[PDB]
Amino acid sequence: DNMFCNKEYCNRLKDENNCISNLQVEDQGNCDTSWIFASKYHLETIRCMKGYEPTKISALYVANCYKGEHKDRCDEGSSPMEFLQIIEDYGFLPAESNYPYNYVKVGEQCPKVEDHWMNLWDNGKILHNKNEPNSLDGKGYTAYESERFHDNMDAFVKIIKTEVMNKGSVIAYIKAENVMGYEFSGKKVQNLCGDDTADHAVNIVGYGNYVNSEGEKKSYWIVRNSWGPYWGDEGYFKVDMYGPTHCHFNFIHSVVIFNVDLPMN
Ligand SMILES: [Ca+2]
Ligand SMILES: [Ca+2]
Ligand SMILES: [Cl-]
Repeated sequence: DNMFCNKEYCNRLKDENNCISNLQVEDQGNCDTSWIFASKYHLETIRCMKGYEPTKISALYVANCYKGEHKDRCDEGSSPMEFLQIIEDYGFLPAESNYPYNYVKVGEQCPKVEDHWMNLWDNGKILHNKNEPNSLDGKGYTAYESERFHDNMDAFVKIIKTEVMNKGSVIAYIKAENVMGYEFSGKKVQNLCGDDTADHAVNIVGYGNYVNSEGEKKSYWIVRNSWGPYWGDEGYFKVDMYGPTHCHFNFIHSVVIFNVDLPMN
């Protein structure tokens, strides 16, 4: 456990027995549903950390079940904030097996929950506790932006490492264009700047130290994508945590963590 994930190196995928290593990469297909895949994976790793089986959440249920005006669920992505609202409104997260994903079904009518379906949110609670001496906590999520940490990136890194260790992952936002280069196939540590904005949710799942092609000691994030297991390096990639020195923007735009109460299994 600790030898696979500590403050200097964390790669749970190298422990074939780890619950988290048994959460296989998924393929969102040709809809903008990464917000669902990354958010649900964060709950899946939290469940693993609390001793539950690596059972997948139905992304399709979350895509299709919502209150209010009709939405454009294939063409337009939403946010981790909305993901939590759907949980609050419905109280039920079916398993993938009960309502499995096909991107062509994103937007269809929300299905009836059948009697035999599993609720992977049973005894879960999103926390809205008001603990800090300010009115801004208790939203159910906490978000950090690399631009706000531009003069203190060591603290941004430490926050993410702590959450990866404790929750198994964080949600991270990137600009999808940035991983579209031919070079993102393969096993090298990528090194590049981000943009002013982001549009695609992924997960940071680990990290480590390495030496770059210029002989400099550096560090990388291990990032999970939702473009299937033939994209990148078996569905994941490594990216330099700091990137080129000239960058105005970090490759990681922002991270989100969910604040939930879930009893140990
Ligand atoms: Ca760019
Ligand atoms: Ca910006
Ligand atoms: Cl749509």
